[PDB]
Parts: sequence; structure tokens; C-alpha cells
Amino acid sequence: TVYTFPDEFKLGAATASYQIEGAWDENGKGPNIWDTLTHEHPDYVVDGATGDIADDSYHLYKEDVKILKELGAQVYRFSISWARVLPEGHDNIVNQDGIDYYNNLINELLANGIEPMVTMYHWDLPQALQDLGGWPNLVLAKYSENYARVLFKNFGDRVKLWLTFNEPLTFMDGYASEIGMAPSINTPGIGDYLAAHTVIHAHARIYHLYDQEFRAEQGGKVGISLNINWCEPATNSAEDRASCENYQQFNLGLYAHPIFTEEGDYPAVLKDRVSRNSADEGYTDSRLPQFTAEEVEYIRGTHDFLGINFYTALLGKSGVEGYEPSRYRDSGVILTQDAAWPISASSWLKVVPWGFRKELNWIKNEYNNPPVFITENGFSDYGGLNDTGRVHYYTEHLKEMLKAIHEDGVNVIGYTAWSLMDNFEWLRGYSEKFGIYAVDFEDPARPRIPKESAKVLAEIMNTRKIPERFRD
Ligand SMILES: OC[C@H]1NC[C@H](O)[C@@H](O)[C@@H]1O
Ligand SMILES: [Cl-]
Ligand code: NA
Repeated sequence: TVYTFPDEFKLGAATASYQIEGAWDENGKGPNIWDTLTHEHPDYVVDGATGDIADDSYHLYKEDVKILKELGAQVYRFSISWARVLPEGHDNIVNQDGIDYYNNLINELLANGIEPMVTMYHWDLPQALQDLGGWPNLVLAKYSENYARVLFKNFGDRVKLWLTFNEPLTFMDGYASEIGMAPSINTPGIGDYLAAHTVIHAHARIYHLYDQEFRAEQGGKVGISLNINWCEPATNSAEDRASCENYQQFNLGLYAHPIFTEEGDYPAVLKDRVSRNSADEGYTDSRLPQFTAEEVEYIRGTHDFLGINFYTALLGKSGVEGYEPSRYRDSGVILTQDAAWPISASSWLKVVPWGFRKELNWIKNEYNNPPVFITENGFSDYGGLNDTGRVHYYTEHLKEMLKAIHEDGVNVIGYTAWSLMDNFEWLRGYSEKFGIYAVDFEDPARPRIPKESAKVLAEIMNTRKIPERFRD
């Protein structure tokens, strides 16, 4: 039993638009902040790589569906490129080519028995909106509502699973470094918090929009994909446990407390630590933006499920480090990695499968066991088809998730592996491979070929169980 998936549980794979599509300026698509970063700042990216072509999924979407069908995916999580649909960011111009493209993909999926799950925003903000300041500027919440309306109107008759945002904890960091994630702005501890605030408002507007204008007719579900690392106490002390709770609240709680709790608002520890630090540094005003009571009420409850991206764990101990000001310094935890944990091709990603189970329990307890869809989980290497590290990563993480479901009563409802295929890995370019299918980026045809992990995941999806040879 502990090795069998629940009958209704949905298994599949995931991608994101900038990472796979290419066709960056084709057929009316407007420029986004990743076009800007990779074109103007190739020095920020391994190999000076760009997403100009990537997997060429704009042209090769039928090949993506073919490999999903081979895999036996029940669900395909993909994102929509805002600037492909609304090239000016604002809703004055709708690019019919973009509408046609995503309709083509959706219809191809459905014709092949695969359910679409759509992420509205996976980091590719139109440059015209970044030019207003991007996410730190609250005007983007209404622009996001208007973008979502176009998506619901055009696609919501066939799409029943939506994610407003992917990893705002990550993309807010594009406002906390001059050389990092797009738009590569250095306002740590100030602009990243403003970005988070706008995102939360935008998410809430989109959810309410769905309720008001679409739900009765379309009958789907709207969630959000939040990333979180497990944070294990470095020692068993109460002090180290406190630091790990700080981590959860400063990483997951930043977004999930306003949305997924009965109380709403930011976590108290977030408000209090930033207020104190801001005062001690001489600011008249806290660096953390505030919600009014009316806003708190509007934002809380804006969810039909919780999307989780899970990859790894850290060790946390009591203390403070990082630059002043910064979210890390504000969070009041000293983070490290255990040298014993297996490595990947990504400095940040160590293999800690039991951390997945711990995180799922933390979520269950904090948010009253919301339905959780694992929207990403995966592993990097530098290349190769005999990807034993990736196979082990998946089988162990899936076993831990199944224990969370069956032993711990966590309401996990689905899982999409990151990623269907090797793709543009942001600042790492094509150097770090996350796919279960390999792609030859030197071959203009971009063939997708199965790795061992694709074969093992197909076996899992077909049999609906963890095969005996991978059991403890
Ligand atoms: O870093 C791996 C993977 N993690 C999370 C992101 O959502 C995805 O875009 C990225 O490729
Ligand atoms: Cl066997
Ligand atoms: Na329209």
C-alpha cells in the first residue's frame, strides 16, 4: 500500500515557456526580461547562453506531446509567455499567433489524453512592464489581472488547473542582485519585499477574477506554486529549531501565510524581525510593506490547492548572517549544507529525500492539510542517458511522498517531474541538465531522447507503484 499511488493521484511532467519555447521574437511576440538579460548581459549566464531557440517548443510542441504520451503523463504542467500573448504587456493588443499557439498545444494534449496545467507567470515579464519598475510597482497587480482574464477567456474552457505564479520566492530575488535573475536589480531587503507584496496582491486579484467571471462556467481550480527547502536543525537544540521555523516562515510563509491561513497577513515573525531591523538601522518606515485589514481579508482564502516545488534541504542554526539589508539577514538563521549529502550538478541542490516528507508534514500542520500538488521535483547532472543519480532521486522522493500520503495523512493530489526535457536552466544556460528526456542543443532539430529516468518514470506511471527493485 505505501508503494501504490492513490487512484485519483495525477502524475506527469513540467516545463516553462522561456526555458523551452524559443521563437523569442517570432510572429508578434514582444520582448521579456529574459530576452533582455540574455541579450544585454551574456556575462551573467554560463556560456553566454540564450533562450532564443532553447528546445524550439514553439515549433516542436507536437514532439513534446509525443514524448508525454510515451511517458504516460496524465498531466503536463507548462507556462504561458505573457509577452507572446500580450506583446505590450498591457491588454490593449492580443497577439492572435500566441493565442493560436497555446490553443494548438492544449488541443494536442487533450487529443492525446493529457490534461493541461497552466502556469500564468514563470518569470518572463514583458519588458514594457519592467520599464515601469516591474514587480516592486504595485500597478502590476491590475496588469496581472488583465493578463489572467485573457487566459481564462481564451483557454479556460479546456484548462481546469491553473497556477498564478511560479516561485515568487525565487523571482523576487531578481530585485536583490545586480548580476542575478532577471531583471538583475540590486535592491536587496527593499525591492524584493515590494515585489513579493505585488505578487500576493496580483495572485489574489486573479483568484477573485476567476470566482467572479469564470468559475461557474469553467469549473476549474486556481493555485500558486511555492518553492521551499526543508531546513533541518543543525543540532537538536530549541535554539536551532527556532531558526528553522524562521526559515520556513521567511521562505514559504512569506507567501503562504497571507493566502493559506485563516488569519492571513504575513507571518508575525517576518513582520516583527523586519520592523526591528529597520528601526535599528535608522529607517523611519519598516522595509516590509503592509497590508491593510481589508487587504488581509481579500487575500486570505484565495486558493483551491497549494502547488509545491521541492528539491532539497539545508541545515539551519541559530544566528544571523548576510548583508544588511537582505531577506536572508532578516530571516535569523545560519544556513549550511551537510557534506555527506549526495551532490548534483547544481551547487544549491543536494539529495535529501527525507526532507521532502518533513516539509510535507510541516505544510500539513501549518496550513491545515491543504490539497498539495507537487508542481516540481527533479535533479541535475551534466549530461548522459544512463542517469542513475536522477533515477535514484526520483524513486527516493516518490517513496518519501508516498509515506507522507499513506503514513502521515498528507493530502498530496498530484506530482509533475521537473523537467520533461533538458532546457534553458536560467543563469546556468544549458550546462545543467534537469530533463528526463535529453535534448541535443547542437542539432537544429532538437531531438528529444529518453534517459533511463524517463523509462523508470514511465514504468511508475504505468504500474501506479514503486517497482520492487527500488523498495527499501
Ligand atoms: O532549477 C531547477 C528548476 N527549479 C525551479 C524553477 O521553477 C524551474 O524553472 C527551474 O528550472
Ligand atoms: Cl525486479
Ligand atoms: Na482576447
